[PDB]
Amino acid sequence: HHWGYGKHNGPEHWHKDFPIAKGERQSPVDIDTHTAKYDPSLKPLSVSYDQATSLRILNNGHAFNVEFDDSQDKAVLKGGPLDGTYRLIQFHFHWGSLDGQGSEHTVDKKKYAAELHLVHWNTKYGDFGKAVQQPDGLAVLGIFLKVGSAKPGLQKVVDVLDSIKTKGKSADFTNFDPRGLLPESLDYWTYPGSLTTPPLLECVTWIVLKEPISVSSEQVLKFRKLNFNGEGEPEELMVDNWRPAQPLKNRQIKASFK
Ligand SMILES: Cc1cccc(C(=O)[SeH])c1
Ligand SMILES: Cc1cccc(C(=O)[SeH])c1
Ligand SMILES: [Zn+2]
Repeated sequence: HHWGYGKHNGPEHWHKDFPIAKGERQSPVDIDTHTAKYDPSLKPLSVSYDQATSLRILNNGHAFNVEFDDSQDKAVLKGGPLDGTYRLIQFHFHWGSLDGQGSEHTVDKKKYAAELHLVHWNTKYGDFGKAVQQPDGLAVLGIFLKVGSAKPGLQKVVDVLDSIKTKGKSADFTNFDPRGLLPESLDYWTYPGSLTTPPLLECVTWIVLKEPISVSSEQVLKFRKLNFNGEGEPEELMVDNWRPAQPLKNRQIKASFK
């Protein structure tokens, strides 16, 4: 009876196995754009993905991860609110059954169709497993998806999904360039939070970009053909793999822009 996104194992149940679900810095949150304060002391983000080495795509039963070689400083996130150098390990999405829901963060209560998470770990902690035990261990770059024009740089991801339909399936996924998933502007909001899935560890500096990327209805329809189940198990579409907004508590969301 493992955690998931169903009636019987979804976000309202997670606190029984993961009591930090009711913690002081849980994610996601609603971003109240009028309350977020411009912090003129933040720096421009530095997103340096030129040397990225993608390896593999995995359906883990909750989402799909595009995994990177993080055994060297290749693809790194620095600057903005961050102290030091954060190495890209994987990206994944959260998405809806319908275009009107799917994002985890909201903006003035607006839900986007999906949300991309580019996961990075602080290299001062040596490995990802050590980094998730630290309050500044991860930096996740969150990018909203709206449905309109296709995103050409997403199509290589879309077109491999039929090969990882079910939980535990993986496929080689080399030479994928995550720069093709970024919007034009790196204006962002930032706050201290958590993983949005179990184990819900409070180890994340969130950096949520203001500008969404546009994807086509056909692109997101292909996300929605994935399965939560394993091969040879009843088909359960992988949709609505998002956690709703959690209490902000004693936190401030800072803006990089006026
Ligand atoms: C996950 C999955 C299964 C079967 C077909 C598709 C298409 O892209 Se069409 C995707
Ligand atoms: C379980 C886990 C590990 C690393 C990152 C996440 C998210 O971005 Se949500 C979740
Ligand atoms: Zn995520």
